[PDB]
Amino acid sequence: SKPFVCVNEKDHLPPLDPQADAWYREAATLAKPDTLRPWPRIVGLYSKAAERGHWKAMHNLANLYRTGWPGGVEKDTQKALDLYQKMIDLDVPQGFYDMGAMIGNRAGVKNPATDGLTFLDKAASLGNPPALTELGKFYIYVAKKKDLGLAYTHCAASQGYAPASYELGAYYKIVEHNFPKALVYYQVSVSQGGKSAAFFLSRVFGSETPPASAMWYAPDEKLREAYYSIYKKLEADPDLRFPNLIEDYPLPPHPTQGYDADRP
Repeated sequence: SKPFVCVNEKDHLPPLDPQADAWYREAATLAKPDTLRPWPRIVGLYSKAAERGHWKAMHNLANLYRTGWPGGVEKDTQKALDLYQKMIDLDVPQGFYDMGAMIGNRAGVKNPATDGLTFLDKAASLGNPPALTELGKFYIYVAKKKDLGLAYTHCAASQGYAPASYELGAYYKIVEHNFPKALVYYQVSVSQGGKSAAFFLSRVFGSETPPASAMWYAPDEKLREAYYSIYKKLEADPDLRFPNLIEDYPLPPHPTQGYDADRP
């Protein structure tokens, strides 16, 4: 029960195979457009990459099998589990996070690869941004361990993981009622590929949004569209980023709270 040191998930990853990553990136691209996609081919590429050890291909493919959302991909819980175990075999931090969502978090302590840790803790122990963000959500709100959660959520966003920066904005908006500091973190989330934050900032600066939901920020026509367009761009391609967003559009002041509710 000792808080984990913040480590980069990019420190405990296996080497990325070039041949396999090409299969993976073609499959990922084919999984996007307004066909309904060549699913037998998508599965072929993903699996081919997975057999060579590609860990994102294992993650993407298992997400197809774990659910059954693709029209041409069968739900196969066991195929997902076996892909999750291959990830763990390579000590891939995302592999622990994915397995705990399959067979239960507490099922991790039994697994020899966790070293007596639950799946979330083991993945967070390797700096996995999803695992640290989920623990942050349990610690901040469910448990009364707000400080541990914010720390873990801060570890996740420092690695560029947008949903953690989204939880930051949510925290400041909701727990601390610090709207301008919340807006700073929602924006950082957008610049990291945050879909939900781009939509949220669209409504923040939308005229049709009830002022309460907009944190009483004044509507802004250009800001409203600049964010909704980013939301549309990430909706077609979730892998894009926006490294100039912060500089290109500095956030407006707040009529009551300013640039940080703390120091207005």
